[PDB]
Amino acid sequence: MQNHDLESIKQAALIEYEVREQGSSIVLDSNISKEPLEFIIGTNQIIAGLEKAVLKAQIGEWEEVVIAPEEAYGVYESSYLQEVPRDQFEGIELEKGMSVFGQTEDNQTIQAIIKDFSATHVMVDYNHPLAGKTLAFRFKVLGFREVSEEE
Repeated sequence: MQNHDLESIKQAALIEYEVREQGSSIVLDSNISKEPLEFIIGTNQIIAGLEKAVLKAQIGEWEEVVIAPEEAYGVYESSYLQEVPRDQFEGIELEKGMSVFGQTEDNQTIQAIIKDFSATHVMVDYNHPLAGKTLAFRFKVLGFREVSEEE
């Protein structure tokens, strides 16, 4: 029960995006300086992290969505094994594929997943700074317009 037009007709939704690093002034790529990108309502050909963002962004409103490296292009993963002595675990039982914890000297405790375990040594998955990092995909919905196959 609404007195509005028949929204059944397809439209050209223009958007613009810029992929920058967090904190750093450098830029990786941009289309904003080049020219905008039109698509039809429903054709989310963009990255999956931005697909869940574009539905929440309104017309004329800037939005900034930080995405992980494994959630954009996946070139350099953050999953590496580390050999740890069972001396660190003498009072706490272990298994393949459990969430384990590790108290650092920095008065903190990281969380990780065990890949293999024996009575001699244990092999735990951790991250490393040689991997990728988080990036800021900024974008805006420029807006949708009706278009025709003539002009």
